[PDB]
Amino acid sequence: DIEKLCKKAESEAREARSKAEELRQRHPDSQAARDAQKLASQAEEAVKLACELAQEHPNADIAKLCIKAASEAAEAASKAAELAQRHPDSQAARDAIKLASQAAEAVKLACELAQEHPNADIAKLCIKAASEAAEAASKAAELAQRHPDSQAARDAIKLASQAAEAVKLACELAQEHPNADIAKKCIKAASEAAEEASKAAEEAQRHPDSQKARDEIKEASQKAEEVKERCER
Repeated sequence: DIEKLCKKAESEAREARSKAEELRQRHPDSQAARDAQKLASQAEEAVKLACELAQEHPNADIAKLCIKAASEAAEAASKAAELAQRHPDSQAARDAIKLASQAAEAVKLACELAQEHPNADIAKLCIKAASEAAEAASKAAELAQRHPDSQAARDAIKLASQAAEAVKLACELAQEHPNADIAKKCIKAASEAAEEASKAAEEAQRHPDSQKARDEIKEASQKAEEVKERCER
């Protein structure tokens, strides 16, 4: 069962890598192409780490959670790369690539934390937060593909990036203090930020001019900035 999950994750990572390779082949010295290469590398790394964790902890919840997270990260990578293919010389595409990179990094960090502390609830919290960050990245990329030059897409990408950064920081804090209440508070807050990012992106996908989507983006952004402001130590 776990094997097939790892295979699926691997396949998605391969999709991301294929798109990155297409970009690199078409325009080698392009910033977006190189960024996409690095992104594909990070997706592959996340998947590799997840599968390794699966080897270290057979049929453990932590393992399948990590594999699913890595799959989400690879999916986000693929979507960002595709956005880059559909819009060359586009700053939004580069920002989406960077976003997918941040999500990948968050998943990698959550997997490392899980490898260090497999039986800590903070590990599951961090994996969940990382997964939600990846999902938010995917939805922001979807929105950007659906409405390329829209304010909604840009704001969604920015918000998803902020949420990814917040999850990253909370996971670092958790790595420093795995038993600390503050680490749990931070990772839950970052999780909420990512969730709201996803919700807002979903709102804006259907209704790009949704004022509710904009308000949710505001709120989620303020939450992410608060997390990044409070969870440095």
